[PDB]
Amino acid sequence: PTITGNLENQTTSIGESIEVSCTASPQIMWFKDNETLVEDSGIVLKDGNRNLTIRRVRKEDEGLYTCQACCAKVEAFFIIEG
Amino acid sequence: PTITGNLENQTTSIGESIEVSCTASPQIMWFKDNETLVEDSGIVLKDGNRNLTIRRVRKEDEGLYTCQACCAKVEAFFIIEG
Repeated sequence: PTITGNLENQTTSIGESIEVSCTASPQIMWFKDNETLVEDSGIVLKDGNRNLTIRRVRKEDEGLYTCQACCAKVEAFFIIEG
Repeated sequence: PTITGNLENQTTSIGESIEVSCTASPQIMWFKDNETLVEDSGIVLKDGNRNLTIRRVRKEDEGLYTCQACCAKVEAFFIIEG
C-alpha cells in the first residue's frame, strides 16, 4: 500500500513508446479503463509486472491506466496525439 | 561468413510479432528493401544485433529483410496478412 514511480498523465505521438512503472511496498496489477490490461504484442509487462511498456502506440491505447497494489492505486490518463 | 538461425520467409497477421535471428561465425547488420533498417519503437535489435523483433506489425513492415555478416547474407520476405 505504498506505491511509488512514474505513473503520470501523458501525451505521446502515435507510433512512439510509453514506458511507465509502479512499485509497491505485494503483487502489482494493471488496468485500462478499469479493465484488466489485455497484453498484446505491443504491450509488455516486466519485473514482477512493475514496468509497463507500449510500443507503436495507436489511438486505441488512449485511456485511463491504473496500477493497483492489493489496497493502493495510482491512475493516469494517456493521450495519443498526431 | 557462416550465418545460421531462423531468417525465413514468413507471414504474420497484422498487430502481431515477428521474432527472427541471424548468428555469424563478425558484426551483424540488417536491411529492409536493401536499406538500413530504420529502428522505431516497434523494431528492437538485441544481443549484438543478432535478434530482430517487430511488435504490432503493420503493412509498412512488409518487404525483404536481409541480415548481413561482413561477407555472408540471408534474405527473407515478410508478408503481413489480415
